[PDB]
Amino acid sequence: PPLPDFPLSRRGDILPAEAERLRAEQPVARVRTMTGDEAWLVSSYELAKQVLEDDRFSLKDTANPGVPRQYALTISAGLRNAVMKTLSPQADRELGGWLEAQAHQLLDRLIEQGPPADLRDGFTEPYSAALHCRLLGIPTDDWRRLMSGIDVAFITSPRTFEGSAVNWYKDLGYMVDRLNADPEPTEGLLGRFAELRRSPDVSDELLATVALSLFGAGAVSTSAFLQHAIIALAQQPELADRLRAEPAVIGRAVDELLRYNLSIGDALPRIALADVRLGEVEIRAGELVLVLIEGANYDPAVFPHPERIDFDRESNPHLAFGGGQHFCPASALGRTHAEIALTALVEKLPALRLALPVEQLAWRPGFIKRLPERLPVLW
Amino acid sequence: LPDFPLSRRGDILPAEAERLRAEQPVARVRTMTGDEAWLVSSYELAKQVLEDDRFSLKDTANPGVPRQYALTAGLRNAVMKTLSPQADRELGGWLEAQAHQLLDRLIEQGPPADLRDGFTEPYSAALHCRLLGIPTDDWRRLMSGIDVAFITSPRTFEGSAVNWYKDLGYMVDRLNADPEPTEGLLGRFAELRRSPDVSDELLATVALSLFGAGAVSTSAFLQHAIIALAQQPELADRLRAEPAVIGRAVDELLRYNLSIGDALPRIALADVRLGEVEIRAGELVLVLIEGANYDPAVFPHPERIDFDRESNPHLAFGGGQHFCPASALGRTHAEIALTALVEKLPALRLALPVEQLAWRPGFIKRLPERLPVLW
Ligand code: HEM
Ligand code: HEM
Ligand SMILES: Nc1ncnc2[nH]cnc12
Ligand SMILES: Nc1ncnc2[nH]cnc12
Repeated sequence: PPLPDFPLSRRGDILPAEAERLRAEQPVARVRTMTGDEAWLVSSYELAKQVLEDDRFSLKDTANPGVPRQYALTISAGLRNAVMKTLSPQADRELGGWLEAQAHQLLDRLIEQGPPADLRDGFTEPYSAALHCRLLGIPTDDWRRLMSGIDVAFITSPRTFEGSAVNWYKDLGYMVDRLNADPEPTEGLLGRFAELRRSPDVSDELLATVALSLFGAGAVSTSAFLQHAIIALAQQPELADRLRAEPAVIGRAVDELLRYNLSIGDALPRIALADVRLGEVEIRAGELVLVLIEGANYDPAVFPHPERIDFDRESNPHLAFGGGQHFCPASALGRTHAEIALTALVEKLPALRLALPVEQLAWRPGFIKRLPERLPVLW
Repeated sequence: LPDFPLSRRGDILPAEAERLRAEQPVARVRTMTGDEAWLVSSYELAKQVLEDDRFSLKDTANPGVPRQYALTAGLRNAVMKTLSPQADRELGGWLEAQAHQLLDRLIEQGPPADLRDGFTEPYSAALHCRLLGIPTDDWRRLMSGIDVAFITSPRTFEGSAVNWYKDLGYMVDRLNADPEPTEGLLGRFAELRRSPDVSDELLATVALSLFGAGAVSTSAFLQHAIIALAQQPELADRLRAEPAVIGRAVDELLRYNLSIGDALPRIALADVRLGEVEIRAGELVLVLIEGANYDPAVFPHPERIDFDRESNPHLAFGGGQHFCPASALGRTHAEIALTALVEKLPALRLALPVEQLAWRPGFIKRLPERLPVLW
């Protein structure tokens, strides 16, 4: 038979039809990823939340040689604490007001130049960069170069491409350099890392690998989610009116946008460490399982009228940060990051709308996120 | 009815235009507005429309004529003296300076880099800022308005006018700066209104639509030039071995380039027999440059970049009355860029398979969204 292809659609302003048809007809389906390998696409909420919590489905092993891949790869010590005190909003008391300031300078720059403007280049991208620069404790001077490296880092490619490794070691280098500076870094994950290799009980390259992969994962995540948040806010201006009128609903509203957003454009991958029956399908050890977040978060068995943005849902047990052992360790930084972004957004640009019909946004191909290459708006 | 636009993928000639030219060099097509149009796709018939004044360009912007996409005095002296090769004695060395900083910046950081944001875009803005005598300070804002100005839409869209009047406003400001502008088309403009024998609106209009057309035409072309050099390294080796062949190369590259994503529009004023087709007065005629510049009747083995062609009378700069008044600048801008490129990054190559470059939709030009290269 002909197998379904994965990924589904770079267009992210409606749920792809295919996601719905899969979850309905075959919530576990053998699909053909872009590398040519075959994997199992889990597209319903019950079975998705199962794979994320069942630890016989491993993440680490997706990086092993010769296991099947959805796309080619592009890349222990008590460091955990340094990470987790970096990822608590309660370990940077100043974070919230600073981000509020960041978001307002960016927006005031745009207001002074006047509409239209690209909200990716002029807002989501410098903003997502500034937060992660603070998280690492590096200056926001090279944010364009840094976000540019992300443009290569999270390319999704059928085969391995040179330049992914050159790009890796290029920014690996930049990180190692911020870390070994002559006024040695205090402040930030890097500041926490310097203190760490002075204590008496880990390589600089390993240290930089963490700061990099962290700066990469969160910037690309929060900038993509923020653009999808914004497109929602422009297409459905009633939602902005809701926030201007009722500032307190910002968190629940971000919570729904998280569920509704189509910024994730790969699936969450796992390798089966043992035969498991999942649904009506015997999955064999060593096969690949791809957890399709939008399939789960649009599942009508758990969320009524999933196609409709709704801030007043009784219950919202969505999977936008994943589940299980590998849940996002920055869920709240993400959440905080977006709430402040958007509260500022609706105060400053209350007339916010797209500069042209939605159908004519350019959706980026070949990337880990679905995102519009430019986000032109009016206000 | 066949459909126009042809393809957003600009790394080969769209197989369709080859079928069109071979079978119907003047075929009726369906534009994205849903209007109907005559697509002229062979060299001889393309040249015919471009030199037959009865095929009008101005009347393409007329109300309620058919459209391929939504619309978005003593001045001749000021313009042509700004676009003339021998009118900025230092322009050449300054461009090479720009080219060299931009490339040196990228060598400092290391590969990979994006030659669009990092090279073609600033370079093209730098040239046109100087052309207008304004600082390059806000080139990103300037270039970002190009991103909206030259969108190709089925219907009109609120945001082409706001974007126009936003950037019109910027040019008026530069013009009316209290340290009045000396130098540049703008410095040529202040002088024009202190003469004894034309409004501030129209004056910024000209300066804007010039910065518009030139920066977008030259940045998109340049990136196609680069893609060519990266994919066919032997061509770089040639420009290093024989630097003087840069002129011929920019000419072949111009013939070969696919940056132009629309066709050139005209409105027939009277009925004309063009080819075997009777075009009625008031119908729309779209000249497809890529069809003509790849016509094998005129260019032997058109698919193959050739720096050593005996003759190369291409139409990359148009033809006829409306031939690009800046061909020479264009050529100079491209020659300097590419000389600097093969000397600075001699290993220049794409970071990833060409088939994966993201080609921009819905724009007057075909361009990669990013142009990642290694060296
Ligand atoms: C709104 C933005 C965000 C979204 C939508 C998001 C969502 C996710 C999801 C779904 C995963 C995949 C884990 C899995 O395979 O189950 C993940 C993991 C991860 N992301 Fe996020 N995240 C966001 C914010 C951030 C931020 C701000 C950072 C960086 C500081 C970050 C760091 C990480 C890390 C380190 C992991 C790996 C977790 C593990 O393997 O244990 N992300 N995030
Ligand atoms: C990369 C180089 C360039 C290319 C490929 C190019 C090519 C063309 C083409 C094909 C046309 C259309 C002619 C027609 O409709 O018949 C044109 C005209 C024009 N372009 Fe370019 N050009 C380039 C650079 C420039 C520059 C640097 C400027 C000026 C700043 C410029 C300004 C214009 C103007 C004003 C026209 C209209 C001519 C008229 O209506 O009389 N372009 N160009
Ligand atoms: N590879 C990935 N896929 C989806 N969401 C992510 N968030 C962080 N990394 C991710
Ligand atoms: N609208 C346009 N179409 C094609 N080539 C151009 N060069 C400058 N403007 C152009």
